Amino acid sequence: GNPLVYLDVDANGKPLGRVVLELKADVVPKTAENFRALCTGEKGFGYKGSTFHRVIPSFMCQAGDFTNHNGTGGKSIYGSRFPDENFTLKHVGPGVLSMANAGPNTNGSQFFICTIKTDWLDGKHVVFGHVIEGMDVVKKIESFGSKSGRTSKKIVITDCGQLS
Ligand SMILES: Nc1ccc(CNC(=O)NCC(=O)N2CCCN2c2ccccc2Br)cc1
Ligand code: NA
Ligand code: NA
Ligand code: NA
Repeated sequence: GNPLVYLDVDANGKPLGRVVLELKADVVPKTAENFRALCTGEKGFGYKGSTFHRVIPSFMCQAGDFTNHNGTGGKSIYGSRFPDENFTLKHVGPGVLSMANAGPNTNGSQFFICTIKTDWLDGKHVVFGHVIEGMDVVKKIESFGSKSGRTSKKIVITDCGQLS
């Protein structure tokens, strides 16, 4: 059915724990598959070793730029960018997993995990899953953020993959 994937996250080389995510392949199969394959690394690239580069408390934690590590890059398993699949799922609260973008039809690999309800993003960012377990780990990441988005420690996805 829907993939179950994980991210193992550290701060300055010290493990924070594991975030487990359900990917809603039943609703957004192309977007879920991109994220799933970027977690396993099976296309030869993906999230392992990349950072949460923008973390804003009471908003979201953003990651996935594994090419430039600064929020300007990333790429999908299909190419540089792929279309917005649909906007069926909404930003209903903390734990929502959604695609970052540079406007319409610019999904690549960057994504974010919400720490509040961000419904003002509905219809603009493609939601494709949610946190199953590890929201406390997401809160630890959040604690190293700032209003500017700059982190006070280097937040790295040390490992990632698929559980089922
Ligand atoms: N393929 C690709 C994808 C993205 C980018 C860089 N674009 C970017 O970060 N846009 C901002 C964004 O997506 N987001 C999601 C949550 C944080 N955020 C936000 C949204 C509304 C208002 C304030 C903020 Br902050 C380059 C290449
Ligand atoms: Na369910
Ligand atoms: Na905000
Ligand atoms: Na269009």
